[PDB]
Amino acid sequence: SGFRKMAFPSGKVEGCMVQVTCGTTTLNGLWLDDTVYCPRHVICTAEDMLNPNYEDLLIRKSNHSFLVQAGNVQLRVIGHSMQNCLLRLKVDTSNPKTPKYKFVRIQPGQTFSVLACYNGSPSGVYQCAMRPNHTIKGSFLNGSCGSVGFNIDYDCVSFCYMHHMELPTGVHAGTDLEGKFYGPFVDRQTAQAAGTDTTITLNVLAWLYAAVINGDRWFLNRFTTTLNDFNLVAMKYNYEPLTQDHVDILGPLSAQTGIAVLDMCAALKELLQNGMNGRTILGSTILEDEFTPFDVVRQCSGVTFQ
Amino acid sequence: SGFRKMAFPSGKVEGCMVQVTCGTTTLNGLWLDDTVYCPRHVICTAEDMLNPNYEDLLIRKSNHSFLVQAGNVQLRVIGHSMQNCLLRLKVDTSNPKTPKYKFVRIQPGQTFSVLACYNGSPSGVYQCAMRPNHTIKGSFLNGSCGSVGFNIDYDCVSFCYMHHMELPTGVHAGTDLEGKFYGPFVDRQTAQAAGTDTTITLNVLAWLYAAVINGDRWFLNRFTTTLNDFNLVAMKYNYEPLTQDHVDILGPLSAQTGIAVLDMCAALKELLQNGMNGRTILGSTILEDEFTPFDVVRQCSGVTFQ
Ligand SMILES: *[C@](O)(C(=O)NCc1ccccc1)[C@H](C[C@@H]1CCNC1=O)NC(=O)[C@H](CC1CC1)NC(=O)/C=C/c1ccccc1
Ligand SMILES: *[C@](O)(C(=O)NCc1ccccc1)[C@H](C[C@@H]1CCNC1=O)NC(=O)[C@H](CC1CC1)NC(=O)/C=C/c1ccccc1
Repeated sequence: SGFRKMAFPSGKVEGCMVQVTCGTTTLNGLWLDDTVYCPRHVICTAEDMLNPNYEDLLIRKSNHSFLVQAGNVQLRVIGHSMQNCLLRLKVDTSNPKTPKYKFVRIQPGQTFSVLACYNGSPSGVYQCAMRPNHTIKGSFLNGSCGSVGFNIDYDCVSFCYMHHMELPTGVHAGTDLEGKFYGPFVDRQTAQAAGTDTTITLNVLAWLYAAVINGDRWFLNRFTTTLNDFNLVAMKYNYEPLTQDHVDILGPLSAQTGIAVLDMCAALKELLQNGMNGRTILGSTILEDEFTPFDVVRQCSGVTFQ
Repeated sequence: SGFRKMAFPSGKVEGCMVQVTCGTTTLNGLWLDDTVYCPRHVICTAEDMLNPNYEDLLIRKSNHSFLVQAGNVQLRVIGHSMQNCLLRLKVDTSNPKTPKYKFVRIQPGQTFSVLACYNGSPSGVYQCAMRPNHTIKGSFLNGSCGSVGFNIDYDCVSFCYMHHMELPTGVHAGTDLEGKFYGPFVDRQTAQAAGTDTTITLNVLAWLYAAVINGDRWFLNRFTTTLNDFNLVAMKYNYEPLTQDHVDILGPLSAQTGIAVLDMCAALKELLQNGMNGRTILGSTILEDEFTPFDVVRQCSGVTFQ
């Protein structure tokens, strides 16, 4: 038993991190087969950043404008193109540690593990959720650009995030592995603000099911609710509206616990209206929204402590 | 910026996990050079566990009583001995992925990363602290025995924990890599209870320094306190007494922020006495005690957001 924000084991990703330098700018890149992926702003200098024209800035570089280092070893660049907000650098050597992989664009509310990296050297690993406002609450310092997010399913690594920027509120923004930003953000050193955020309702509910699987029932009640009545309370507490598709996703957890979804919604509504009255759930005093239903099934026992 | 419970990158440890089977019992083991380490209860059957005599149970096995699997590959055992609560199995092949390593016994209040493992296959990674009562708040299911805890410093892995049991309250207990238990616990399927726990004072203070490094000052105040006056309030809130050595450990953080330790103690005392008044610190509504001063220096910027 127990319940923790767990990340995926990071080994397969560690063996793909490199350093990419252009001029005075060093950041991290990702070496799969004979391509290295990195944020396109590696080509920029201080001056360029308020208002860069990347097409203009890039045509002025050659292959040898880029230095790629994998550990001790210099990799020779032999090709370069820009794909949305990344560069793809062709190199002379195929990464022998390339895992089986794919690139996915993850959806708001989904979770992934981040491998924080500095100078191509992995520093730490942690789990986070893509927020509804398309940011992540990471932990990232100067040098972290190019750090990747990922999920692992059955020895296949699904890359989903590359790091690019920190916003004024201290949260983080970046792209998928085709270089398309998550959210309305752009890679310029300008003023941009996160949109207003909301609590991820589906995940809160999934975590309450986890608390029940792990043997705690205190917050349950004898009521039920309709969706719609649930949703009027949700809006007032800045929770995402729940939908029938979300109700259906909770099926498996519902069956493992014998608690119908709308019954767990009445439980949630009562917690939003009355507080937790100094009690905890899975050790927390707050309602947690950074575990998906999938995260719950993966970590919790397949048998309820009834 | 940002602040997260971060674990060490897990790659070096992943390449050392194996499966160890004896009779009907399968659990995980740790393969360094030509030794495999595992919990000694792998030799036990259901029957044996209420009251095992391991010396008696072990003399009745041979080398071939043990099956070791590294991925697809069977490793041949050629030697066996018991060291406290572990077995050391000599094998015919030296692990080619053996990292640079050491074995340490960690102290109460220190932190490490756990690589949760099932059937020799790594499943997840998370950070936790050795509690003052010598337990950890892990997340561990059937099959997790043999999962290891570790720290990484400068490409050297310091193993410090191997997993053995879950207590009735849902927290976890095990040994260092010489097989000595943390705490008063024994490897028998009997009734044992965690001793009463306390909050780790030094870590709470270190995390308040992190909140200041990251630019938040709201909880500060104009007071100071003596140690002793601090400690009378500590005892009443089930906090560990603070000592002069702990005050000295906080030196570097104190200097980076310009906040004297006893001034941060007055801040803490005021938070214990008055609450947080619906406010948060580093995103939390609770006082966090699972970051050491070292964890703070490692993750936070070396320059304060003043
Ligand atoms: C990455 O570019 C990065 O790490 N680059 C390498 C590097 C940077 C600085 C010194 C040495 C090496 C930056 C990562 C940021 C920095 C702080 N934490 C992070 O996550 N990214 C940026 O600096 C980024 C570049 C922009 C093109 C996209 N800009 C910002 O993060 C801007 C922040 C900002 C601007 C204005 C007001 C408030 C915040
Ligand atoms: C490990 O032994 C383990 O994983 N073994 C492999 C295995 C076990 C069961 C099925 C299939 C494979 C156990 C890990 C525990 C199980 C639940 N979560 C864990 O952390 N450890 C034990 O079962 C352990 C063995 C004892 C010799 C030390 N016992 C306990 O954990 C006992 C718990 C208990 C007993 C009585 C009351 C309440 C709790």
